[PDB]
Amino acid sequence: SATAGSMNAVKDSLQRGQSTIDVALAAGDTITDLLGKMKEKALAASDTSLNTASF
Amino acid sequence: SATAGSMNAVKDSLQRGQSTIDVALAAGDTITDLLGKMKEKALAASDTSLNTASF
Repeated sequence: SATAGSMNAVKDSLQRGQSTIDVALAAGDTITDLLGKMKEKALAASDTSLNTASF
Repeated sequence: SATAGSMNAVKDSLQRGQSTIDVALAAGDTITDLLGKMKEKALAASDTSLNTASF
């Protein structure tokens, strides 16, 4: 019975891990969007028809 | 998806190239007209019946 009761702490810990990963995935959404925009900037800046102000 | 989104920069660059060539073709209209008039001047000046003032 004491062993079954200690599984509540195991469940709390696993739920804590799922919450931590959820926050990481939200930040990762932000970061992959930023990286896509950054690739769009670098791709545009490699064109040589740009003037200096656009670059 | 990030690859599809970066095609917008490719399209911007190709449109920029079409604009650059358009300006060159407008200047080329001017220049071919000038060269035709210049050939008309040289052709008239090669006639030896011209007096010095007309030449």
